[PDB]
Amino acid sequence: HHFRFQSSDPAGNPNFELQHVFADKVKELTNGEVTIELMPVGTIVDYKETPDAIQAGLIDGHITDTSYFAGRDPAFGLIANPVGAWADPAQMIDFVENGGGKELMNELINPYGLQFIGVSTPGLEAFVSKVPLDTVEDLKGVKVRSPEGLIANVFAAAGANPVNLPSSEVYTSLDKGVIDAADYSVFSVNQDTGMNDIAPHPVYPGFHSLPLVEVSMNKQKWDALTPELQAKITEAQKIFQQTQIDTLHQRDLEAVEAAKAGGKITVHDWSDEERAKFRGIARGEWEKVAGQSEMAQKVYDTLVTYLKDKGLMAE
Ligand SMILES: [Zn+2]
Ligand SMILES: [Zn+2]
Ligand SMILES: [Zn+2]
Ligand SMILES: [Zn+2]
Ligand SMILES: [Zn+2]
Ligand SMILES: [Zn+2]
Ligand SMILES: [Zn+2]
Ligand SMILES: [Zn+2]
Ligand SMILES: [Zn+2]
Ligand SMILES: [Zn+2]
Repeated sequence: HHFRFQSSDPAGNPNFELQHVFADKVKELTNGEVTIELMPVGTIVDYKETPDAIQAGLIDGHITDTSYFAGRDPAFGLIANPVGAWADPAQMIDFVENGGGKELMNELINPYGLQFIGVSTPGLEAFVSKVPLDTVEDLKGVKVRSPEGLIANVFAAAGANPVNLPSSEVYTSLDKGVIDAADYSVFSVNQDTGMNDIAPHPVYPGFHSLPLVEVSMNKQKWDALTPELQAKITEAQKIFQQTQIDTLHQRDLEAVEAAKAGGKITVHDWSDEERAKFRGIARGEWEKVAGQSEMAQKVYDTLVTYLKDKGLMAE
């Protein structure tokens, strides 16, 4: 079997490169009986149309940002990045693999002719801040660069003042005082960009943005495989997932070490209690999204049940 998968990332991009692990491990684990051809974003079709292309047989799968499909159903946006839910990728991965998330993903994408194989992420983002934030209360009044939608709405619910800016304007806007803090990227990027130098109170691990990248394929083709090959492909995906998370973690740790060694940057790790408080604020916004569709309510119910059960949110 030879299956062509389209990525949401371009050639060159470090996450695209990490995705080679999925293809390589599928070939290794199946001793060649299944091969994956990994294609950069836009090779065969538009990044928002990969589901269509998969069910049609034009490509066989994708590795992509599930938030791209929020237009189909708000549930997609909510499950892809339930702002504030996670303090580490392991939490989200456990939610998917053992807490009902994978079943939700298949309920969402089987109707499009896709089988959800497994989850990955480009990383839990770190927060950029010029002002010292150790509690949720510290967010009140802070001008925070926030993407439109659930991220901005959660920061507003926390009493912050969201500001809408392109990524390329964040650095100068901090310097000029237009913003005091920002959503940007993972710590290693924030650090490399000089963000933490001009805004010397980052929060790491971050507390608000952890995007879900799905690995999914044509469900008819999936269903035609033997159990042992399905298990090997799921295994390959898990290996890719773990290699990606560990690689991201190491790069962040490198950057944090450099930040701390300079003696000026204070890296704040919010307590479990403060993170649980942030979940509670965010939950009010998740619930608004939950009311927008049946599947969004199901995502909300499953997520909140998981968080309460794990002691991550007030019972
Ligand atoms: Zn404080
Ligand atoms: Zn971000
Ligand atoms: Zn670097
Ligand atoms: Zn500097
Ligand atoms: Zn076969
Ligand atoms: Zn690690
Ligand atoms: Zn080091
Ligand atoms: Zn911690
Ligand atoms: Zn506290
Ligand atoms: Zn439990």
